[PDB]
Amino acid sequence: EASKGLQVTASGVSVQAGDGISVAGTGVAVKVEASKGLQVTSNGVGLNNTAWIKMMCGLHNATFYVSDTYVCVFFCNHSTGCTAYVYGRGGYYLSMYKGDVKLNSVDHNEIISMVGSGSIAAATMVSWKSTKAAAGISFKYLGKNLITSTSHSGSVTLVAAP
Amino acid sequence: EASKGLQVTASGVSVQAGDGISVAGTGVAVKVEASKGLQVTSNGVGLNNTAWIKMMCGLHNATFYVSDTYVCVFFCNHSTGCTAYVYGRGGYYLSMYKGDVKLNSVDHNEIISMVGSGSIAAATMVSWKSTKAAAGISFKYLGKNLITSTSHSGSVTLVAAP
Amino acid sequence: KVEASKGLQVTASGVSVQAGDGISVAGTGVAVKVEASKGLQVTSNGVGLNNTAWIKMMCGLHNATFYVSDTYVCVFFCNHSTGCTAYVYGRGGYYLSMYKGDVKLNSVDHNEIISMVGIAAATMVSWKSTKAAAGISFKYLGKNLITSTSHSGSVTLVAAP
Ligand SMILES: [N+]
Repeated sequence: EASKGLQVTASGVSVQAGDGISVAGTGVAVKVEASKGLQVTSNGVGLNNTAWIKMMCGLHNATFYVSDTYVCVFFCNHSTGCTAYVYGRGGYYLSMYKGDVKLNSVDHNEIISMVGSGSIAAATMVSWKSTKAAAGISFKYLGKNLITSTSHSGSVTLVAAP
Repeated sequence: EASKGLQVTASGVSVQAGDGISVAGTGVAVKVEASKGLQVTSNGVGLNNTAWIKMMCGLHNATFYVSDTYVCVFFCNHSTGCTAYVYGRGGYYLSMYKGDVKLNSVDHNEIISMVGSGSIAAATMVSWKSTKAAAGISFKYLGKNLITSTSHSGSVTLVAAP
Repeated sequence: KVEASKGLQVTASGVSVQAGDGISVAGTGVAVKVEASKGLQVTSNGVGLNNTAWIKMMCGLHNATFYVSDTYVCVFFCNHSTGCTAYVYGRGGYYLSMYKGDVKLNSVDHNEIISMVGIAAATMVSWKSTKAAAGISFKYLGKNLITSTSHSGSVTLVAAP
């Protein structure tokens, strides 16, 4: 007869799926939970290409984020507003100029930066004294780079942490 | 005949558990290794909520760390002492002032920071010339933020990297 | 003789477990199959992250297509415009020096650096007209805050995982 891991029903003998496992006519497979950073293909189980977002939200204890080709931002609500930790992507960094980082269309307050040559400075922590991060709120920013004078003007919306 | 994936005892045919798999009367499940960043629920396999710690320890090749609601820090022992890489959490950052970062009650020797307006500065690397990181000793710090002038005097105990 | 259903298959060798995505089936039993290049491992203790998964995470963070890593520094390179810009993290207590001749890609000196302030530690480094590619050289000087050690290193670029 059948015992551990197998079961008998009207359909005959089958493999009984437990936690992390799917059983179908396509075989016994690993089941990955959506939004927890893994994928599974015919090559096997692995990290997906956005697992790093969950990691950075954990790092900063952020509850909302944005990510596009040129910047990502991890927002923490505290006191009367929000402070976010910024990482450049694709070669870009985030401008620290007065009008260049808006949350819910509100201009930022204090920024902490890293420093380049001349007047170059890259925003790494950005705060809004009286504006909160929330899902669906707009984030409008200007990114810059060190090769050309091109400014990247992006408008995206906040997403809840995974 | 029962063949690959199955095993036979006097009690019948069962699924044989290989690496990463557990088999019980309740079925075939994924087995995750405790300290390696994954979890398994009825919803499937995923990263757990502290996998980011392993990632950051790997990033800096750190052997000890701390994490609380205000800050996390990753320590590398080298020469006669140690150097730590600092990340703010929850919107906070670490004061870089002379008496504001202690390891085992010893004041730091050197700090590298990111810079804000006026005297605002956030510690990003902190070094002690002759104090070693080890599990069970205290890290004391002053957390601050960009919205209010409130400070948090914190104390958190070092833990071995996972 | 047999009435087999989901998860099982029957061949001339008998009834066996049918392997789907993420599963391997052998005489040693049913095991998890990890995609070895995507940061996971499987041992007798179970499935977990391997010790280079952090590199995949950091390439994702910066959308980098090449990197270097040694025990003193890691760098994540993004090709854009006519050149390359890289994001820099210290390792082992070290940091990347920001002097003019201290950071070369394919033997070419950088054009711009962004840094943290101490002493200064480079966090972003850029080359106007040099591209990142696998196998080319990254030559740098690493420093630390305890001693005056000058680590002159040369390391080779690796394709992002
Ligand atoms: N990470």
